[PDB]
Amino acid sequence: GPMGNGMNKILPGLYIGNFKDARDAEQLSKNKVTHILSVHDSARPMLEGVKYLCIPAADSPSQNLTRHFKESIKFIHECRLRGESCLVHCLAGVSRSVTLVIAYIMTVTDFGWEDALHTVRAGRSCANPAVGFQRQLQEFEKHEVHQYRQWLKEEY
Repeated sequence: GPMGNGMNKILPGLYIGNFKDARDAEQLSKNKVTHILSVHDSARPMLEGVKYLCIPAADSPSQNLTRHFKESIKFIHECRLRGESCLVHCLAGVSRSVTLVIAYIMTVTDFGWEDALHTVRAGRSCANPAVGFQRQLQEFEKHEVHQYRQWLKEEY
C-alpha cells in the first residue's frame, strides 16, 4: 500500500518505515532499532532508548534534501559501523526517507540513483521518490557522489 506494510530491512542495520512504524515498540525491538532518522514536518525525539536525528523536511516540490545528505549519511554510517540498526522514516516511508537512503547507498557503493532505488525497492516495494527528489538525486550522481565517496574514504 501507499504507506508500506511495516518497516523493512534495506541493508543490514538499515530500515525504512512510516511514522507509525517508528513508534511501534514491537517493530523497533524485533529489528533492534536504536537510531532513528526522522525526516518530516515537525520531527522531534519521541521514545526512550533511541538516538534521534530530526530533519524538518516538507513533502513539497521546493524541498531541498541534498543539503541534508552529508549529515544523514554520517548518522546512518556511524550507527552501522557500531553494529547497530537505524530506521529512516518520513510520513509514508515512500519519498523523503527513501531519498536519504538512496544517497547513502550511492555513497557506500558505486551505484547511481536508479540502482540504489532498485536496492531500496527490493526491501520496500512502495519506495518512490517524488520527481523533485529524483532530479536532486540525478544531479547528485552527476556532480557530487564521487566527492562523497572520497569523503567517506577519508573519514572512515
